[PDB]
Amino acid sequence: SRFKVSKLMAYILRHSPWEFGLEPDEEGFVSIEELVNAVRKVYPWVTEEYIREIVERDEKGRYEIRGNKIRARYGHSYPVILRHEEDKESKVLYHGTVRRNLKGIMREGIKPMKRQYVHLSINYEDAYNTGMRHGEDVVVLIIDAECLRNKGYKILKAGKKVRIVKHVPVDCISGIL
Ligand SMILES: Nc1ncnc2c1ncn2[C@@H]1O[C@H](COP(=O)(O)O)[C@@H](O)[C@H]1O
Ligand SMILES: Nc1ncnc2c1ncn2[C@@H]1O[C@H](COP(=O)(O)O)[C@@H](O)[C@H]1O
Ligand SMILES: [Cl-]
Ligand SMILES: [Cl-]
Ligand SMILES: [Cl-]
Ligand SMILES: [Cl-]
Ligand SMILES: [Cl-]
Ligand SMILES: [Cl-]
Ligand SMILES: [Cl-]
Ligand SMILES: [K+]
Ligand SMILES: [K+]
Ligand SMILES: [K+]
Ligand SMILES: [K+]
Ligand code: NA
Repeated sequence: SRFKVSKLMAYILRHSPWEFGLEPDEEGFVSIEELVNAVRKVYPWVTEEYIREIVERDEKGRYEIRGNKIRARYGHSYPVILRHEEDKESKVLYHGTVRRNLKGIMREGIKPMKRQYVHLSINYEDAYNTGMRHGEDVVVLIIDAECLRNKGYKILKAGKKVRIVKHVPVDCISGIL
């Protein structure tokens, strides 16, 4: 299924390319032909056309293809440089997290923790669902993106809904949901 193959694509492109003999470039790109070869080690019926269809149909915009190169746009667990188009349109964004982080966030802002980018979403439901990944005490922070930009932070379009930024200062958090 698309769900099973996309799950393997995401694992290879974000977390363990070397396991499949792929070496991502500094921006996380690998040869799409080599990704087909890697994926067919699990799912031999997969084709390059299929992988391209998965990219086109992915509801989050998880994947990006440029020429012969394919990458995950966000979510890597290894170091990657992500030079995505700037989001200049959003005025409000959302950050889903858990209540236990509020004390630290309220003093320090939203900080990069292991990855070098803070993850935001244009969609409140998406942020809520993403916060649920860290537990049941979910809170969603409303972020004044215009304020973020005015402070000189560039917000990049990493998916259809995901947005990335270096840091969210406390005074850009307008509310807690
Ligand atoms: N079910 C999940 N629970 C927790 N973290 C996840 C889950 N799925 C993916 N992740 C992590 O969150 C990132 C984004 O997932 P997604 O936005 O669904 O592509 C992944 O690259 C992983 O780092
Ligand atoms: N200052 C902070 N104190 C505590 N937790 C934070 C802080 N800044 C960010 N976080 C959390 O760190 C986590 C990073 O998740 P991810 O960006 O998916 O790796 C999210 O749950 C954030 O809400
Ligand atoms: Cl690996
Ligand atoms: Cl693309
Ligand atoms: Cl990321
Ligand atoms: Cl990049
Ligand atoms: Cl680039
Ligand atoms: Cl979020
Ligand atoms: Cl997550
Ligand atoms: K995609
Ligand atoms: K990648
Ligand atoms: K506090
Ligand atoms: K984050
Ligand atoms: Na997370």
